[PDB]
Amino acid sequence: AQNPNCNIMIFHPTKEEFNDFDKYIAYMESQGAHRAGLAKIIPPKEWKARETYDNISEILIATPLQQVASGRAGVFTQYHKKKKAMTVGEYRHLANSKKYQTPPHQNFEDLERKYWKNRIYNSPIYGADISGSLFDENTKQWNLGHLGTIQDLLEKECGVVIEGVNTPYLYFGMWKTTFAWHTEDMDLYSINYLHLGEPKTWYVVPPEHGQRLERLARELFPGSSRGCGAFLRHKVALISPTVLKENGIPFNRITQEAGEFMVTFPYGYHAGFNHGFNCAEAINFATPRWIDYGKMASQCSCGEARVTFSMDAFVRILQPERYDLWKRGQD
Ligand SMILES: O=C(O)CNC(=O)C(=O)O
Ligand SMILES: [Mg+2]
Ligand code: NI
Ligand SMILES: [Zn+2]
Repeated sequence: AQNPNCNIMIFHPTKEEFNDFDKYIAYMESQGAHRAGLAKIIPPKEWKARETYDNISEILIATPLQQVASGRAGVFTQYHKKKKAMTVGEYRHLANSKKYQTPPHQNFEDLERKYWKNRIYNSPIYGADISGSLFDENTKQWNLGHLGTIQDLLEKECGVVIEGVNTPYLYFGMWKTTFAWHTEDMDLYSINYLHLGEPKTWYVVPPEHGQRLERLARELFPGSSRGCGAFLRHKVALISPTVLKENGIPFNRITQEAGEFMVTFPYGYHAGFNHGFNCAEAINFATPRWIDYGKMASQCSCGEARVTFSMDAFVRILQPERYDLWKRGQD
């Protein structure tokens, strides 16, 4: 069995190996990459996402989210308070202000310590979940706006034609902006490209141990657990690496820098934070190996998780018994 300790693997494809996306994902899995839940891919040195980022400041963040924390430093929830629209140029200036900028630090480890110690005492503003792409249309390799769609994968594997579309999303981050512990909708893959700016630190639980994290989360967030049998789908709970270690939960960590891709694998729980002003782009995708995970994925039916149009068909075809109750949640 490849990668039995479920370590995060880092890949360096050549320009020739960068042509066929599906084939390279299948290669990484042949080496055990999926067992970690997360892999890093460093693009060939010849590749570029686009020529420059000099002209992005007029993108609108229509609903910036202020991430307000509750709890203790290592075990907290966050809620998202909607703020007035601002441009990317306005947001970058805000990120760089004395109130919100990254503090002085020695290295990534010192910054990680400061994040866990101090996150809860601040409310950073995240420009998340913005439909759009920063890949140049002429970039032919690993262009997240040109991937094969999940609807087409389901059709190729299972023969059923379904409605829905699959497009990327932009994330504009600042110091302390946070992504809570989650897997993807329908336990899909995700791919994330850090276009510019400061790094993003990731934490991940191997898929084979995902239920250990769920059981800890039910203990740590007991009212949330009673409210919903899949409350990590709400994407609100944080648990520190210190707490995870104290409770014996297997995980790994890695820092993504500008110019690098990360891939999350089906049912790989992940969480993390931004080091400073940055812009990432991400999209979900599927492979043949996903289908069985999609069939088994938990669902939030309490009504909180409220998700895309395209998830309807996935539930309806892969999870027909759940369909009824899940749609009551969505309506
Ligand atoms: O970058 C973020 O805020 C969150 N991204 C993801 O969870 C992902 O790419 O799967
Ligand atoms: Mg612009
Ligand atoms: Ni994710
Ligand atoms: Zn729920």
